[PDB]
Amino acid sequence: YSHKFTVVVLRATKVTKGAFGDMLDTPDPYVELFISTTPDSRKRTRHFNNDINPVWNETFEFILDPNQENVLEITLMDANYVMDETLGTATFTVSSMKVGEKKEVPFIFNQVTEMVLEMSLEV
Ligand SMILES: [Ca+2]
Ligand SMILES: [Ca+2]
Repeated sequence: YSHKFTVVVLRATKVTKGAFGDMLDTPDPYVELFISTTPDSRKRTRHFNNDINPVWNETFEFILDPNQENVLEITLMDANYVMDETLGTATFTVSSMKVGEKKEVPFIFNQVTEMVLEMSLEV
């Protein structure tokens, strides 16, 4: 744990679903931040139900060694009441990047889903 890696889940609007999640009400947004290199990078953001235009913009720091396979395994899911439902996940190997600034990654799922993740690398 010697490399400074900061991530910031910005937004995740136009999150599509259908009638499935609409059973109770409009889709239920909820993020799931997962990584592969740290001891146990299994964090997430518990948002709410009925919402296709949420905004977390939460910056979580992660000082870990980039010697392993730093695979930023994020996952935009749907927070249910029994079992979560993944809608669109993302993966980005940060162990090998051009550290020096932030990173506005445009991650659109399907076609209308839009989720921007701002992560800045440093050491
Ligand atoms: Ca709902
Ligand atoms: Ca749900």
